[PDB]
Amino acid sequence: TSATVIGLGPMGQAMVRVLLEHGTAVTVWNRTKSRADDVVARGAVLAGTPAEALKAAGLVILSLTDYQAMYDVLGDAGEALAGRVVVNLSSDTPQRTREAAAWLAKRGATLVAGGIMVPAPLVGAEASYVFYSGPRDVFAEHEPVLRHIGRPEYLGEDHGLAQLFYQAELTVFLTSLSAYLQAFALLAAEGADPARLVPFAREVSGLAASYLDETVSQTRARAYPGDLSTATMAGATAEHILQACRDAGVDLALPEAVKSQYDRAIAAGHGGDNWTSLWEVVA
Amino acid sequence: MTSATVIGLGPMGQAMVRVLLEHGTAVTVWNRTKSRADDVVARGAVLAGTPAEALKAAGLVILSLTDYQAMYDVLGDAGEALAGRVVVNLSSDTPQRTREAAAWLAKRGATLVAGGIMVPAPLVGAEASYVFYSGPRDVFAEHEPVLRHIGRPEYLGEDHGLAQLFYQAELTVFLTSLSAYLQAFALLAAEGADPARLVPFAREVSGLAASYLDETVSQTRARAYPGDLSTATMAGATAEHILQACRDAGVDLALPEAVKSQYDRAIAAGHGGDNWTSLWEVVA
Ligand SMILES: NC(=O)c1ccc[n+]([C@@H]2O[C@H](COP(=O)([O-])OP(=O)(O)OC[C@H]3O[C@@H](n4cnc5c(N)ncnc54)[C@H](OP(=O)(O)O)[C@@H]3O)[C@@H](O)[C@H]2O)c1
Ligand SMILES: NC(=O)c1ccc[n+]([C@@H]2O[C@H](COP(=O)([O-])OP(=O)(O)OC[C@H]3O[C@@H](n4cnc5c(N)ncnc54)[C@H](OP(=O)(O)O)[C@@H]3O)[C@@H](O)[C@H]2O)c1
Ligand SMILES: CC(C)(C)C1=NCCc2c1[nH]c1ccccc21
Ligand SMILES: CC(C)(C)C1=NCCc2c1[nH]c1ccccc21
Repeated sequence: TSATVIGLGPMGQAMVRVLLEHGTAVTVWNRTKSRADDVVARGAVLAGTPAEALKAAGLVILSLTDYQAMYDVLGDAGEALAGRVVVNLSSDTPQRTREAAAWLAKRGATLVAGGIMVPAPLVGAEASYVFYSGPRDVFAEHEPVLRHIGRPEYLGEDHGLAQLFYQAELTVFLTSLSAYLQAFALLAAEGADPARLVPFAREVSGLAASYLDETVSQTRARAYPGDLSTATMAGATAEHILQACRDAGVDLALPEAVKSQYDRAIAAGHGGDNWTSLWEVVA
Repeated sequence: MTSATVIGLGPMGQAMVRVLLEHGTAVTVWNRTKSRADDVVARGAVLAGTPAEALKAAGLVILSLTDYQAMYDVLGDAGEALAGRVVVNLSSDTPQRTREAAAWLAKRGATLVAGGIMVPAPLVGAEASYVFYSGPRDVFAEHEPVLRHIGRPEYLGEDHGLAQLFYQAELTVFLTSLSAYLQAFALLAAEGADPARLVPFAREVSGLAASYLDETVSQTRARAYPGDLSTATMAGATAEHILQACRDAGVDLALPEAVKSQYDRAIAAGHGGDNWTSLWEVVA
């Protein structure tokens, strides 16, 4: 089989190296042509233009920073797009993903939206999985090649779905990473060693994740029993974190935001309810 | 035969009282809301009439209150009932206010050991339970054989602020992770998808985040942020996609805006090509 990969960031390069090793014939284009040097040594073919890349295969995988990069790179391709399957594995909003399907469908191209849920060194590892959404039959046709990148997770016909799941996962992932930096900054600022927090940070992350079922259960019921923990109690800590960050001279954005959820839930009369009562503020 | 007081009968105070009783400690309690002692008294706790009495019932006084102000509201009228006591305060507050509370207790001849219990009420006394402690090493060592029943004691050092500092850093991780779960669930629900469907994927990605802890420590200690695997520009684009997706679906923007603003500021300070860890330069 032949595949085209447009975008040779670490994710693009990992996908090329995987599809090559599984004996696919891979055509690449990149904005920065030099970054193709590695995958070309491994027998990827370098296209001169995006439109050239599109002509080299019926399966076109984009790994770009956002969906605007797709418009920037393919806006000029005209009839090179007709009959192509565009598998867009780029971050963007659900609404821009849905717009992109219409856009591509006017130029006679099919969108399959995806999101790869592992970093580049795990692409095509056992851990690797990818959300997909858009037309099932079209996806099914290329699933056999795409699967080398990771366990497909087909979500449905709405192109926005894979993107919604990706953005929901990355809210968890990026916000957690920011919370690690926040926790480390608070220690470092008070002269303690962030290294000493690590084992306890793992513990508390594992603990946080053990609340997922109760969060889903209570929020879908809009029922927030406060017997084990009140928004008043949790909100007090949110203020203690903010004040400790003010005292230590570290950034306030993240703890301000968390405190704001508790303050609005308390002002709204959920002081005696579970922390899940913040759903009444966030949702 | 050992003796202990617990002041504060929220879920954690009660949890701690049942654990101590079940380990054969004599437990005297006081709560602002005397009714909440019903179950622990039925388990052999003694309900003191006043805070002053409860202090005199043991030399080991455990506080489980919402903040350290609650300790002032309750121990203000104590005076010399406080003389010679070990106050193990297991309440959330700032490091600064913990250090202040030590000085304040020492004027009334009482010793502070600050602690932070790192598990919820149901896991108090369970294998997973652990408690940060900081304060005088010899005083703490004296009451540790009773305290360790509540969970594995982690003694951090002499500075009373230390346990409060590690507690606040842990709850930064914990409370922000919970808000992030709400944020993710809100986004699915607003677009008519079922949050229940994200749960196993949300669990997996929390695991993935935690596997970055060592590289985060390494890169921020060095202030060295190689972007070969992930740039702040790429992670920042997604931070903006989250805020834009939430804006589109009518979900609260506060938490995604906080995260997106770290990326904006790191990129504007010239770290666009660096690792996400370069946000250290804006956060620290
Ligand atoms: N890194 C990860 O761990 C990871 C994991 C899962 C998903 N993702 C997602 O996968 C996608 C790719 O990420 P990545 O980290 O591999 O790389 P990235 O740093 O997002 O770069 C991806 C590619 O996009 C190109 N690009 C960006 N804007 C462009 C534009 N306006 N016109 C033309 N080309 C443009 C870059 O070109 P240049 O090469 O010329 O700079 C690069 O080839 C992103 O949507 C990201 O959210 C990343
Ligand atoms: N829930 C958890 O999972 C958990 C886990 C670890 C640590 N913690 C921390 O442990 C402490 C106890 O939390 P919790 O969830 O068990 O309960 P909580 O809802 O904070 O209440 C604890 C106690 O504080 C009392 N209180 C609050 N303000 C007071 C005041 N001004 N004067 C007198 N009493 C006052 C309450 O009295 P009334 O009963 O009269 O209202 C109650 O006995 C907090 O610092 C919390 O951050 C909680
Ligand atoms: C969650 C994961 C691994 C799929 C991922 N997607 C792109 C955002 C991102 C990811 N891994 C990262 C690691 C650092 C910064 C952003 C990262
Ligand atoms: C992290 C843990 C379990 C020790 C904890 N400390 C007090 C804040 C708090 C805790 N667990 C909670 C669960 C819900 C709301 C607040 C919570």
